[PDB]
Amino acid sequence: SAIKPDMKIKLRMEGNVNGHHFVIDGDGTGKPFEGKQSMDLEVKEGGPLPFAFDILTTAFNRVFAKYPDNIQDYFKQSFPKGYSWERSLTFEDGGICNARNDITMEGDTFYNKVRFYGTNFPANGPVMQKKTLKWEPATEKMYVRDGVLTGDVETALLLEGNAHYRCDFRTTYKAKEKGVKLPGAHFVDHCIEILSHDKDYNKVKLYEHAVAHSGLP
Repeated sequence: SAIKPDMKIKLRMEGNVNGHHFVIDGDGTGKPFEGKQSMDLEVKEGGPLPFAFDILTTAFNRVFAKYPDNIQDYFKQSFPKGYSWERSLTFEDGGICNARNDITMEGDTFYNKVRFYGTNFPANGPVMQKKTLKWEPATEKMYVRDGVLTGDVETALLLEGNAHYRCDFRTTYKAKEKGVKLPGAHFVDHCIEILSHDKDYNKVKLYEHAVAHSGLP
């Protein structure tokens, strides 16, 4: 395979949430076949961020997912040329985000060109008031809609004061090479955690564990 058991991650995110511009660099490593990745993020411009760092973390690559032999792994078969995704995130108080990633590979390293745009977050809401604690574990439903691999998630962020803040998102995934064969419908379980950070989330260590399954235990 093109994909080694230990891969480096280089990432630049540029974006805008509620008119606040930012640039965030990422350096990390991961184990594509174990579905594990960890990365050091550093805010380069626009810090300290005036919104909950948590809304960005799912934008910071489904190559880092343990796929069983019985499910087509679209993501690992997309290399070395790579793939891109587009995502729309809808929050229960009317917040709406569009994110995309163009993923390429050069030797042992995945390069990530990430864009994140967020709007319509209420000034008094948990995102702009920085009241989020974490994403709850979530299952991504993978299926093909009209020739496009689509991933749906219905999840929530835990807030301070024993409350949840609901988020739905839809991702579309496209291989750069035509004739990478689409998979059957399946699930990917995701856990994402901020392992450490400094005062205003200018430096963040982020971890994700993901596993593909066909539903049954």
